[PDB]
Amino acid sequence: PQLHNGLDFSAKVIQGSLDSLPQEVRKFVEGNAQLCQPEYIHICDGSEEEYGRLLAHMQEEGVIRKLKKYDNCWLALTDPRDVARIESKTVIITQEQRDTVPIPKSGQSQLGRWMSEEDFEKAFNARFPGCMKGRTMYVIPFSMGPLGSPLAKIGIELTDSPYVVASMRIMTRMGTSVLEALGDGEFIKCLHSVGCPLPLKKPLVNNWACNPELTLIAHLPDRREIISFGSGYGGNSLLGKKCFALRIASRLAKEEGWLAEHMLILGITNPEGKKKYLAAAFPSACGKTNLAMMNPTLPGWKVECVGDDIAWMKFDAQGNLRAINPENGFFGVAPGTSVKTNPNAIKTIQKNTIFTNVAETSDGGVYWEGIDEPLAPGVTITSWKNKEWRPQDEEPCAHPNSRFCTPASQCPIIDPAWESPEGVPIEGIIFGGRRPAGVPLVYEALSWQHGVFVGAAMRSEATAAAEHKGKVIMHDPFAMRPFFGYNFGKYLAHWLSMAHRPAAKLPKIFHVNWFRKDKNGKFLWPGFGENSRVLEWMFGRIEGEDSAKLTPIGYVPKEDALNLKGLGDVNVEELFGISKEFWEKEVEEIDKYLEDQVNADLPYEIERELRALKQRISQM
Ligand SMILES: Nc1nc2c(ncn2[C@@H]2O[C@H](COP(=O)(O)OP(=O)(O)O)[C@@H](O)[C@H]2O)c(=O)[nH]1
Ligand SMILES: [Mn+2]
Ligand SMILES: [Mn+2]
Ligand SMILES: [Mn+2]
Repeated sequence: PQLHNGLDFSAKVIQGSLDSLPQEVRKFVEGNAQLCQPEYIHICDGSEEEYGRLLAHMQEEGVIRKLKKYDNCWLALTDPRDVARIESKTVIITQEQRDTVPIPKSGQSQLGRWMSEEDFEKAFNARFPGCMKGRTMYVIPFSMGPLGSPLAKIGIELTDSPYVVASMRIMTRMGTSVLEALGDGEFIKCLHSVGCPLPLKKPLVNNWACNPELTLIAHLPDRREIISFGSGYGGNSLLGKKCFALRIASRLAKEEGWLAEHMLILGITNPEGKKKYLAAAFPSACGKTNLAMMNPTLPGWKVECVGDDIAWMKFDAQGNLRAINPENGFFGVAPGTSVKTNPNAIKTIQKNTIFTNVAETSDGGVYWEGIDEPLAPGVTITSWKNKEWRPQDEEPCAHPNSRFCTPASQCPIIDPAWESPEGVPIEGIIFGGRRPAGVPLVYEALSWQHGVFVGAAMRSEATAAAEHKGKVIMHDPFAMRPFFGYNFGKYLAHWLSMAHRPAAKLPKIFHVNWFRKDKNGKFLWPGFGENSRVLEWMFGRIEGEDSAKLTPIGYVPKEDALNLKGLGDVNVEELFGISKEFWEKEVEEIDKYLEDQVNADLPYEIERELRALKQRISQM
């Protein structure tokens, strides 16, 4: 016991019991309760009633609105400063700096931000003492991946924001059963605070609590802890998504020998009755969600969805590379999602969905740019800035990074094996980014080493996901630039090593580019549902059909290899053109980038592929 009673927080528990919590679980709660000083402690159980009283509270507090037009849908407008995933204030703390990033040969590193325990201890004590003063601390027990699944991991998130608690219920498997499964096992320690203790010294915008000045998202892989402060928007507050399942998981996978990757997983079936699973890694806002729920334009072809952001993969006993979706919902970009682009999306977000920073229509509906849908006469739109918006203004009605949060189970084309703990065998890996010119529509890798190189050499123009602005093409190897959990050189090594495992069935590797333009500035490829035609060519190359043409960068489709029926007017000349003048400069940037950023931790095989390609391009 104790001498007085300053350490027994039982009297503050409004739901739950610290006596029912596992040993090292209760210590984690009480320790931080002492440090953050919350007014109440709410031990979540994930029940439908709990989710009810949670929404009502947020509504009576002025945080979220009800979209009367649809079944149980809610809007939320955030502070205009807390609108995206802050990549500049995301740090990983390890003892030695090399464990996190390779030491640059010259300038600063682009593959992560490292911070010492000394620097972090000072910044921590300047943020968390008393940050939950007057708020409720929610104890979220959640599971990444199916319960009882092998590659499944359990985490405890503490937060003072009911906006996180509700999202986590959509995005993860959160409740009481997750507590009884953990028992005395190991768990990830997640801590989150909006940084607005009461009384409010800073007036809030749109009733959105957040402290932008002090925002910090820190990772301590050595301690299995994630500590986020100030922000409360998606990737910053859903600690089980980017912080856990990608950064922390990547280090665990390296240690244990599996893979945690920023990739979608889709299964595709052909008219003959054969079905194959593919995985695609694209940067943020570049095509993953639209592709994972694609409505294909080719007859007799079916595409089911397993996940659209994170994949955990590992070689099974038979040498098959199996993958699972550790997430439980979809956290996609709203703008551009219309009945014509992503029709499967429209069928899912119509219920139990939490929209954030999208526009509201006066009849209780949602509206965003590119929705391609006429509104009824007399229907008025309120933008995400909570202002009466007309199409005559320049301000877009919905924020570019505005999101929807819908459960995966509601998807009409949900794969009947996405909850399967055994996973799905992966027979192909797809890379690509937003390349406005130069890169052909699709090509195939020449070997496992070349393929790993293709992903190391990914580049794309700056989209609207982090804080990058302008039409600048930057490097994003494996679409994982903002999510590397350890040294990128050893990351590359970890991938090349999969070729050494016994009886391994390595998948093919492809690179696509939907975003090529002409001299005028027009997309040479329709895309979206028409991308099914490039999936048909990949399905055949996996079966081993001779429809490829060797080129200085990889196998490209033969003449008359693509099912282009229904178009014909498409310019194949410029869509597959491979200019020497372009690739001679591309390798020059890829060379300078790898020599400077990866420096001494660059495996030799990747440099061998760089040389091999540099040569084949000069021989033209
Ligand atoms: N031109 C073209 N644009 C696309 C295609 N797929 C998606 N987009 C655009 O890319 C944006 C983001 O797509 P999304 O799938 O949400 O990217 P994600 O961040 O990987 O999930 C959308 O607003 C679309 O307008 C495509 O095949 N072609
Ligand atoms: Mn997505
Ligand atoms: Mn993502
Ligand atoms: Mn090797």
